Amino acid sequence: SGFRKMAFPSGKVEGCMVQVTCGTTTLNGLWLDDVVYCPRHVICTSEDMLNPNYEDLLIRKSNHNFLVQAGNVQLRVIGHSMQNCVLKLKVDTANPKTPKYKFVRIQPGQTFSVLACYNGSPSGVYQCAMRPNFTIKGSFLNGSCGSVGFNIDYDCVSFCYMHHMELPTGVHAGTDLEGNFYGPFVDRQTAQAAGTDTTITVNVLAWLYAAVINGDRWFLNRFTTTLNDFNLVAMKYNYEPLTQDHVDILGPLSAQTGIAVLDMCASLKELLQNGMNGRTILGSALLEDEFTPFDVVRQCSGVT
Amino acid sequence: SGFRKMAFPSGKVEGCMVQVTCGTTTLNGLWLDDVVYCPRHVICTSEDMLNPNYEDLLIRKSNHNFLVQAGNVQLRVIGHSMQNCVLKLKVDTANPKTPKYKFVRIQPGQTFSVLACYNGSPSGVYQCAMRPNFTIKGSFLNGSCGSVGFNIDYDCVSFCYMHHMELPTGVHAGTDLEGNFYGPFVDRQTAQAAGTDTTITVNVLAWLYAAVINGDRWFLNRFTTTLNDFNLVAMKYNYEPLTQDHVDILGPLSAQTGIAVLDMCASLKELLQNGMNGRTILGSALLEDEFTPFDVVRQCSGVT
Ligand SMILES: O=C(Cc1cccc(Cl)c1)Nn1nnc2ccccc21
Ligand SMILES: O=C(Cc1cccc(Cl)c1)Nn1nnc2ccccc21
Repeated sequence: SGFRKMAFPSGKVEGCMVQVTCGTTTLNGLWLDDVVYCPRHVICTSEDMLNPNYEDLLIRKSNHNFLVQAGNVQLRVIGHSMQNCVLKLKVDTANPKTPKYKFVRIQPGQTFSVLACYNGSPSGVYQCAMRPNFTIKGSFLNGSCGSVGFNIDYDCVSFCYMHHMELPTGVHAGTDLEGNFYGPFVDRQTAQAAGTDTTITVNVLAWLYAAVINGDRWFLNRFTTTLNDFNLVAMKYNYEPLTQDHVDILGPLSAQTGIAVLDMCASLKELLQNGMNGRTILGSALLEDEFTPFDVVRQCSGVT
Repeated sequence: SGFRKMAFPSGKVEGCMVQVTCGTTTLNGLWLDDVVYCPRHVICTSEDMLNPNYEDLLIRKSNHNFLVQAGNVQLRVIGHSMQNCVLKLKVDTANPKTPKYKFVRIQPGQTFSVLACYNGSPSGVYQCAMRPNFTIKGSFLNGSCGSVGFNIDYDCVSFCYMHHMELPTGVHAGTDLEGNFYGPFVDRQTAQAAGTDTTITVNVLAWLYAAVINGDRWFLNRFTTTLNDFNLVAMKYNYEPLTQDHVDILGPLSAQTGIAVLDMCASLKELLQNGMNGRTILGSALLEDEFTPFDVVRQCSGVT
């Protein structure tokens, strides 16, 4: 028993972290096979960041301007290209520590581990969710750009995020590994609106199921509800509408606890309308939404 | 900016995890140099667990009964000994992935990362604290015994915990790497009292400093207090007494924020006496105590 914000073991990803430098700028890169991936803003100076023409800036750069260092070894850059907001630096040596990997564009509401890095060196690992408004609430300092988010399935690392920027609002934004930003963000120093975020309803239900599995059952009531009645409450409290697809994803948790999804919804409705009354659920005094139903099943079944 | 429960990069420890089997029982072991460390209850059957005489049970076991497997390779056991509550299995092969390491007995209130494992395979990593009552609030399932807790300093892994058991109360208990239990716990299937836990005051103050560094300042008031007046409030709310040593450990955070420690205490006193009024601090609706002042400095400075 017990329920924590658990991240994936980071070893497979730590062996991929490199340092990329272009002139004055130093950030993290991801070395997979003979390609080093990093945010394209590595080629900018602070003056360029206000409104960069990346095609023009990249043209004034040659292979020898990109310093790629893997620990102590300097990698030789034999090619460079821009794919959307990432730079792809072809190097002459394949990473001997390249694990089985995939590049995936995660859906909003899904979770992933972040390996925060500085100067190509890992500092820490934490679990977070892609918010419905395509931002992430991570922990990043200057130098962290190029740190990646990933999931692990058996021995396959699915890279899903690369960190690009922190907006003046404190939100964190970045791209998939093909350089496409999640959300409406652009890699330029301009004020950017993130847009209204919502609570991931299916994730809060999954966490309520984790609470039931872990002995916290105070919030369980003698009531039930319908999807339409529940969604009226969800709309009022800026929660995502619960669909039959979400009910189906919750199936394993419903089967494990013997508590119908709509009965769990009724508990959530009373929790939204009355609050927690100063009580806690899994050590928290607020409804947690950064655990997917898969995260709960994995944590409560022991998937290695 | 941003503040998360960050764990250490786990790679160095993942390369040490092995599977130890003795008859029916399979748990995790830690392979460092030519020694595999694991909980001694690996030699027990369910009947033995009620009241085991470990010396007697270990006598009916020979080197060939301990099956140590590192991934796919079977390790050859050339020696066995019991050191307190751990079994030390001498093997004929030194772990080629042994990092620079130390065995340390952590103090209550300190934090460490846990790499949860099943069958010698890592599943996840999370940060937790050694509670003042020497229990940990982790996330463990059956098979997790032998999973370790550690801290990393530059390239040196300081192993501080090995998981042994979950008590009927849901608490998690274990030993340092010399087999000495943290707390009053014994490795036998008997009901055991954990004893009253307290909130780690110096950790809550460190987290209040993290909140100030990260823009959450609503809780800052026009008041100050003394150590004696604050400790009267701490005693009432089952908080550890704050000492001048704790004030000194908070020095870097006081210098970084320009907020005197006793001024931060006054905010904490009003927070304890009035609650949060439904508001949040760093995404939490309760006072967090599982971040040390060192954790805050590290997370807010980028120590890799
Ligand atoms: O924000 C930037 C640089 C930047 C500026 C303007 C546009 C772009 Cl694409 C990138 N770096 N980052 N990323 N996370 C950070 C956390 C703290 C301090 C700096 C941080
Ligand atoms: O508690 C035991 C076995 C045991 C029983 C009696 C005494 C001793 Cl020393 C050890 N294993 N563990 N450890 N964490 C667990 C979480 C869930 C299920 C089982 C778990």
